[PDB]
Order: sequence, then structure tokens, then C-alpha cells
Amino acid sequence: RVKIGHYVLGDTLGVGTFGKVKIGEHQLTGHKVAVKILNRQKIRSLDVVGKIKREIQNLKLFRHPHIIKLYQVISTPTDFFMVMEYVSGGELFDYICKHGRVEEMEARRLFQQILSAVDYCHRHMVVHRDLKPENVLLDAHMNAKIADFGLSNMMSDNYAAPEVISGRLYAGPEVDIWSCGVILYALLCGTLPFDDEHVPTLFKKIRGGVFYIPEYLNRSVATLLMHMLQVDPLKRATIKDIREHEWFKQDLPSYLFP
Repeated sequence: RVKIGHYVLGDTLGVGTFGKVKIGEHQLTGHKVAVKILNRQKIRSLDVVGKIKREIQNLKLFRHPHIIKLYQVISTPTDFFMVMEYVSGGELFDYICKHGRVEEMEARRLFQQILSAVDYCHRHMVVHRDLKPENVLLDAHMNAKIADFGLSNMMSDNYAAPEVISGRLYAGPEVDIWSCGVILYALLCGTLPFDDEHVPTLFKKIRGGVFYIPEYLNRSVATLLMHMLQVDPLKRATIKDIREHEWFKQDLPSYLFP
């Protein structure tokens, strides 16, 4: 049984290809952390050590109320221990899959926190790492948190942008907006904007750029979504295009874009 300070490592929160994430618990106060364990032998084998090393150093600097905070890194000759903030409310996509669509006012609130987080990354993240929906979580207070814990791989019971699926070399921040578009749709509707049992038809839809907007959504939010999910990146919204929007400006806390 591995121990770090007063934190005793127990349950496995999520497993990725590079390593595992085990939840540790303070024995005295009951405070929880998330520890990403990265085996040296496994990551030398996958030849990704440098990339990870630099990702950690970058993350050390980060300071955002909606991105996962790295407290300290413990480096033993065999493993890397990344002690990070603990999240208790699981995935956002699982919450939507389980408890239906989100009330409009809450959909906006979560989306404001998410875009803020993506904006921080585009500003400070040196080499671009694409935003993935499975990396948007929820804390005890129902706030969105961006973390790489690999919960979607754990089992108990839209896919990619039009330029991504076309196989060309794409601009990351542009694909992130498209990715933020599907999340907003997921929030407001409870389903994914491009969805079909027949797979080749799914990609046709994504490349076609035509989707369904339910009658319960106003033109305002619909016209933001129609702008975020444009196939041609040259016409696709930027973060500031979203920030100047009628629907997005409403009840926006001024701290999210300082």
C-alpha cells in the first residue's frame, strides 16, 4: 500500500496508455488528491518522456479555477508521481448521458467556465494539446474542471472536426472551437449534434455542417452554435467572437476573462 505524506493511495480513478490515476486520501483530515502515476519504463517504451516532462513544467505555472491544479511532482528512479487536484463529480458527458440535458441557465454557466479554461490554454500552453470532451469534469460544487485522468477508459456499465477527419494538417485552436461547439450542443440538447448509427454517414454529416436545432432553443444561442460549428475554419468563431455574443454576455462573471 503506497503512501504519500498523509495521503494513502487507494481506488483507481482512471487509467490511460501512459499511466494510472489513483485517488489518495489524507488519513487525518480526509482531504483528497488525484495522483497520476507515470511508469518510467512504460513511457520510455512509448518514447514520450520529453513531451510529458515539458507538459508538467508548463502545468506547474498554470493558475485557473477551472483547470486541474498540480500541487507537486515526486520523481523516483522508477516512477513519476503527479499530485493534483481531486475531482468528485465525474465526467460532464456522463452526467448528460445519465441525467438528461441541462437547464439553459446552467448550460450557459458551465460553458462560460469551459471556454475560459480553453482560453487560458491557448494563451499559456506552449505546444497545443487538443481539447477532448472526456477531459471536462465536474467538481463537488458542479463546476467544470479540465483534467487528464482517463475516466472514459474506465468501465462500469460528434467525434472529430471536419479538418481533422479530412486528414489535413490543422490549426489546434480552431479545432478546439468546433470541439467547444459540440459540448455546448451536448449541454443544451442532451445529445450530440452529429450522430448516426451508420458510421460513414456520420462523417458526411460533420463535413456537411448541417445539424438539428430543437424548437426549445432560441435564435440567439442557435446563431452562436451555427457560428462555432462551421466546417471552414476561416469562417469559424474565435473565443472573442463568442465573448461578444448576445447570449454569451448574459450573466458572465468578469473574472473569467480578466
